Amino acid sequence: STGSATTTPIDSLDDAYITPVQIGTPAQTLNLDFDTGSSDLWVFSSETTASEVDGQTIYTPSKSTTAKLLSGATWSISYGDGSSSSGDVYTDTVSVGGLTVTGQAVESAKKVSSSFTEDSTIDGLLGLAFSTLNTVSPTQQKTFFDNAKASLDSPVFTADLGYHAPGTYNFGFIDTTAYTGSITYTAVSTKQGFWEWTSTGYAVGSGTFKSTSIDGIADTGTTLLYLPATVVSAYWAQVSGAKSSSSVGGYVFPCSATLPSFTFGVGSARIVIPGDYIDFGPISTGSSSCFGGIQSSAGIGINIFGDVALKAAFVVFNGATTPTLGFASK
Repeated sequence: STGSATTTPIDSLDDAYITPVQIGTPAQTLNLDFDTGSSDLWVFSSETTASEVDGQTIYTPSKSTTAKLLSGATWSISYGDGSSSSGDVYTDTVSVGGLTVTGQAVESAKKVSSSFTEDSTIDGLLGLAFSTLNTVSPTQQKTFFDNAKASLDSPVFTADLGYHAPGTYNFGFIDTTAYTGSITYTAVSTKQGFWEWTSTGYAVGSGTFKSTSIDGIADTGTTLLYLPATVVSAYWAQVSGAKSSSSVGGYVFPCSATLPSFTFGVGSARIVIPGDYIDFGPISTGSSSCFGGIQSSAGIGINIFGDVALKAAFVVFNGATTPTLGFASK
């Protein structure tokens, strides 16, 4: 089998992407944030504290003839931005782009933190990291991809995120019309539960490539590109007036600037992030200070190849017995 679904930016900055997902019988369609950095499929629901729902579409398990309470199971998750959610668990039928999994764990939120409530466009998350990170207790549950894998034509999914435009998540096949050149594959460590890999270096604008190993994760659920302080300083030093602001929480730059590109290495191959992809707009409405799309990882503990990086590429998440990642230009 295969599936193919369009993913759409939630706003004019590409802060995140939503993909429609059918849950239950009859289908209830929710728009979920596909997140290769986590491993829980959780939804706003009829169980979510009413004051914490503000415009999201909810899953109502009592209206699904295929929903079953997973007795005793609870979940609770916290994300790198400090947001969080928790609740109980149902199994139900879940379909993405025509690919159907029966018995998928659908984690129903009883509580969500303020940032989720405040984002009316995201009805939940669909995790695509390794199932060892799933938070369901006392019986850990599998991701949608892990459950679908055996049925897929090939044990892969691909992320083709757009810049200020829709893109595509495909399951079970590699669309050879969706990228240019060849796909360069690179080794993955699953030891931390992430799609963790090592970039071979970077360049800033038209500058020379610096060969240096950068371990990090391919994370569709993180907006920005978080890299070591040395690399980020080298980038922003090429932008007149750019500075790190403790009050804002990162590097800012004059909105009048034209930003240089940023290149990252994948083996001997190179992915170029255009300068425009690094502009996240005014720090507050009407400001002439703009927020940068490349930020230091120094306070995180891991480097994160988030959407800023991934949307410059066609990305293969290869879930073969030994997983690997593939990157192509597009």
